[PDB]
Amino acid sequence: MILDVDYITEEGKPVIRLFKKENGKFKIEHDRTFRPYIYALLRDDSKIEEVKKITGERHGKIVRIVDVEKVEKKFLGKPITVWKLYLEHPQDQPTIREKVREHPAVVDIFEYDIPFAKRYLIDKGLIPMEGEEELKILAFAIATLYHEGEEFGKGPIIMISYADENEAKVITWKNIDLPYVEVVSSEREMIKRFLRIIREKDPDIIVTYNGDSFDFPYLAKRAEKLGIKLTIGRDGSEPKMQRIGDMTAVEVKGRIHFDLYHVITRTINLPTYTLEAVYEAIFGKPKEKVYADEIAKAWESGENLERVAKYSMEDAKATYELGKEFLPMEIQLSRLIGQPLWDVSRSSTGNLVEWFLLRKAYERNEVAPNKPSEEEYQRRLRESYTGGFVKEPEKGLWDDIVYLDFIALYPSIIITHNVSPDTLNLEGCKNYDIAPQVGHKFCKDIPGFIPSLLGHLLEERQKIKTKMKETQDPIEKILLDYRQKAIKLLANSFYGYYGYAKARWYCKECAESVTAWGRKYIELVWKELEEKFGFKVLYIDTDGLHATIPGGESEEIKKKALEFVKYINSKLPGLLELEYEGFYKRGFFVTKKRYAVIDEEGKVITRGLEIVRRDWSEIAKETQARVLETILKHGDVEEAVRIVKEVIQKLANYEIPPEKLAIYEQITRPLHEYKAIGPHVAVAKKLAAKGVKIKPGMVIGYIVLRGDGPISNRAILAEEYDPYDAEYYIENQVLPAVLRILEGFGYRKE
DNA sequence: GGTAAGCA
DNA sequence: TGCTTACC
Repeated sequence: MILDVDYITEEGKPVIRLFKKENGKFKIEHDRTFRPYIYALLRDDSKIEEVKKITGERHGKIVRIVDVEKVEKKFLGKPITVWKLYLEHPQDQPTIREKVREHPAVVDIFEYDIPFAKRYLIDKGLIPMEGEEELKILAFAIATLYHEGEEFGKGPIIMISYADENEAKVITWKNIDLPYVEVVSSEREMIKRFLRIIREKDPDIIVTYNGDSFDFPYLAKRAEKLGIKLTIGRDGSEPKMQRIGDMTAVEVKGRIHFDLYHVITRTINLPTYTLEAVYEAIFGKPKEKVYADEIAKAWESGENLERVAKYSMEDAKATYELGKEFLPMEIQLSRLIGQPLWDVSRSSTGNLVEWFLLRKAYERNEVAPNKPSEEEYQRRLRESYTGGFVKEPEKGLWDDIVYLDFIALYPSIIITHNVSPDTLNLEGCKNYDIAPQVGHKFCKDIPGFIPSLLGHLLEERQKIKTKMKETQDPIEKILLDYRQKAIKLLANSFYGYYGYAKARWYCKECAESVTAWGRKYIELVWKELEEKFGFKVLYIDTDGLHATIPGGESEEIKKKALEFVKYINSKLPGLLELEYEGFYKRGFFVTKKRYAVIDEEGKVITRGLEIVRRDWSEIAKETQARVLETILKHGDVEEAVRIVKEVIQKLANYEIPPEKLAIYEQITRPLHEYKAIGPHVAVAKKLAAKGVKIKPGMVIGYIVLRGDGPISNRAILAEEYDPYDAEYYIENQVLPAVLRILEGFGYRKE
């Protein structure tokens, strides 16, 4: 199977290399046959003989168009005649493009800034991570002797742990007596053993957690000072930093660096994204953290290292397990998109759709629209449309509730109303559907580019689901499940893609119309659910409704609910389908986007309320959860008021622990660009004053300390407490939190 | 990707 | 307001 691709300049000409892995043997495969090119649309096709002779320059030398062919393609469905300008080297494309645009007989030019190795994959129709191959995986993590004032790198690497399917060890240079620890002469020899372990194991994939930003760049700094070449690549080569977005990733030749941190952040939505937090949130069992302050003492003392070694071992072990679970999802995306895992694993869903289209656009002989210009991109940002409909809830406590939602609303709208730029407002098209409220016409004679592709996706997904039901072997059952999950992720990325400012196939009018149809079909079911079935729709948000027959018998509300979806689906066009999602014994609707329901088994789904927020104290979440609990389960509002008043005294007596006092707030900008200082900013601003590495995306916790003055300067880091203002955590957190529910019951501050 | 509730 | 985070 193909693991990666690249090119190298062999005496001025470009050579594609395919890093394969076939039946156990890893083998590089070269190719010199492939030619870089671009497209040029001419006003006068006779003026080709002039354009053929255009010439640029690069690093002193003179550059020209090696060849030219007249090809007929399509553009947004319509047939187009375009000339294919072949060059010699892919880095000639920037200079030639410029000079060809200037020409008056050239209208525009397309597919010019597509990386050369990616052309190869698309054009040759090759797909990474195909076929049956047992890839060797190896996770690893390091440990640094950090002091609070020290720069990045000055501290020695203390440990390097690595994990595997068979074993999981640690490598250090102090004397730790454990079966998994490996004692070594020095830092120098630690790094050396690591490199040997990598050569011995020979991993097809190297897994890490935060490798791109921390693990690898730290190694590099140390290996520089110790004069050691990090021979990690199969080419014998070192890890190379390669920019992909504004982000700077890390690359290893012949192997696949797989940083989990990127994939994780976009898959789930946890409070904090430390390795410890993520591990528990996936599997269940715990994993503690030993801080850099605690380890530095353990290094000087040299007696506490029994546990620090245990910590490092678990990081590698963790990373491997996490890695092992998140990989098949990511390798299936790579297989579906048709790009190397390394990129996919660091690629936004927007981009994933982009590349998916580019490939399919080739397969259909369609010329890809160009990226937006700087002005267009900016003019696209200052442009919007209305989104989903959200009903003001019928507030209060309600019995016997039902949830009904659409199966893949937006995909079904797209597919069945043929929504795409290549069908928008076509001239003299026979049949079309009009967009509600916004009035965009969509031709339905020939199925549009994107709609057509969603069809194939959902059809295949639909084929897998029926295959899973009917399959016997429980191995393929799991692999099927991953394919089907990947197609889902891609399938639901199209609506967002349409309004993505950097999108080649950006189509605001498409996005607007999908939304438009959404509201129509939801408001239909709404009016139809009450006026013809007697239900009372309590709340709505885009995709689904809550309903009930106020006072009615449980089993009747269910019986009629099933009947309503059986009737309404007959009224809905194409793929637009509604379903019976589930039943909830009670439900409490506070505001829009904020409510709680409780199933027949006793579990409570809380959405939007402080319970699931980061920027609220866990004492406020815990208290509020018990207030909800004691209202949803049964009317014990008497002890409910005692539950919260019991917490006021414990919070007053300083009897409540730390962590339950921590408030988390992400830093979304550079500290310089902040125009208004908050509490989480003032903490991270004074940390950076002591040389600490505060970057965007970093979620810090601030506990408020008892004093008097500004709320921001009184907040100290939550990671290290002071062995807090009781007025804040009561009157500005727990009380407001609990009030949100009890407000409807009429309670004041009591 | 738009809709929406909150804190000083 | 500036700001943050959740919802679909």
